[PDB]
Amino acid sequence: ATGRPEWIWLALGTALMGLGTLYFLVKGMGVSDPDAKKFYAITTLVPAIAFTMYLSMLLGYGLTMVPFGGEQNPIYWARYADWLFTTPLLLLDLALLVDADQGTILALVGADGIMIGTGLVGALTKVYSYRFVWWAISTAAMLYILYVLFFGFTSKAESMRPEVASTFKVLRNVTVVLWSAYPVVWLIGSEGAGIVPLNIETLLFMVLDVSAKVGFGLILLRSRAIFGEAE
Ligand SMILES: CCCCCCCC/C=C/CCCCCCCC(=O)OC[C@H](O)CO
Ligand SMILES: CCCCCCCC/C=C\CCCCCCCC(=O)OC[C@H](O)CO
Ligand SMILES: CCCCCCCC/C=C\CCCCCCCC(=O)OC[C@H](O)CO
Ligand SMILES: CCCCCCCC/C=C\CCCCCCCC(=O)OC[C@H](O)CO
Ligand SMILES: *C\C=C(C)/C=C/C=C(C)/C=C/C1=C(C)CCCC1(C)C
Repeated sequence: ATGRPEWIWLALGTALMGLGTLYFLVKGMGVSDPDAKKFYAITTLVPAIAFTMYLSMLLGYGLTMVPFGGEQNPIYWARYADWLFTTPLLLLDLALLVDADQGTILALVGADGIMIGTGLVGALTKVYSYRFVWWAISTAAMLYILYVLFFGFTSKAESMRPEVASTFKVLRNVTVVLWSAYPVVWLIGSEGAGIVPLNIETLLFMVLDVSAKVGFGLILLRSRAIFGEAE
């Protein structure tokens, strides 16, 4: 599996997601607060899922060849199986933090599923020009998600416990910056215009994935906002 130059970044991402999973797992031992237990369960599952998908890419299972532009292009499809389950869980962490209504949550998860789903179709589309149609629809779904997090949650977090509002605003800022980089990497990477080579693209996604899953988890699980206000 070492014939692919990007293997070094897949192995490092695999290791980092594995160590993050174990850290959150041990850290969650003994926590009895029901509210904190919810956040630990959601947040520990995120790197655990990504660990299995990074391992599958390292071993070569999560890779396929897609013909477009007159060439057989290597497409790591396992990323979308990862994101299909981890991006909803990350949104749920934010929504539960601000106690969002059930209707708003369904809208976020539904739009998230469309965003990843259309991204997958664009990744496997064989007509080159059609790949960017799916990219545009996926990006429009992400912009809807970002809009809700700003003009829907922020207005309700400010009316909550101060520790909750401060942690949400930090995680919301982190989320907006990191998530917005994904469509850009896709567009200029091997899946899109092919300006950046695959080995560099893999490096970019690895830094983003670890930050958005482990880094995001470190900020949340160290806050007092996940525990109920008790004496
Ligand atoms: C916090 C501690 C960790 C901090 C570390 C964060 C590093 C992330 C930086 C990445 C971009 C890497 C850019 C490397 C560019 C090499 C490209 C190259 O030389 O070939 C390109 C090819 O010719 C086509 O133009
Ligand atoms: C080298 C290590 C590689 C990386 C590790 C391999 C990951 C795959 C294995 C196991 C799933 C274990 C459980 C995952 C679910 C975590 C949920 C949790 O622990 O939540 C605690 C909550 O407080 C309770 O009520
Ligand atoms: C709260 C919700 C929790 C959700 C927990 C779910 C986590 C499942 C994780 C991983 C395995 C992913 C395996 C995906 C199966 C792909 C197999 C396939 O279709 O391969 C086709 C063909 O054989 C080859 O290209
Ligand atoms: C809308 C309400 C919520 C506001 C939230 C603010 C965050 C906005 C950020 C990003 C969208 C992603 C933009 C990605 C489009 C990049 C395409 C591009 O410009 O590429 C040019 C050229 O092809 C290469 O040199
Ligand atoms: C696991 C970490 C996070 C933050 C994953 C986020 C992924 C996305 C925001 C992906 C977006 C895409 C779009 C909108 C357009 C191209 C296809 C993608 C699925 C990469």
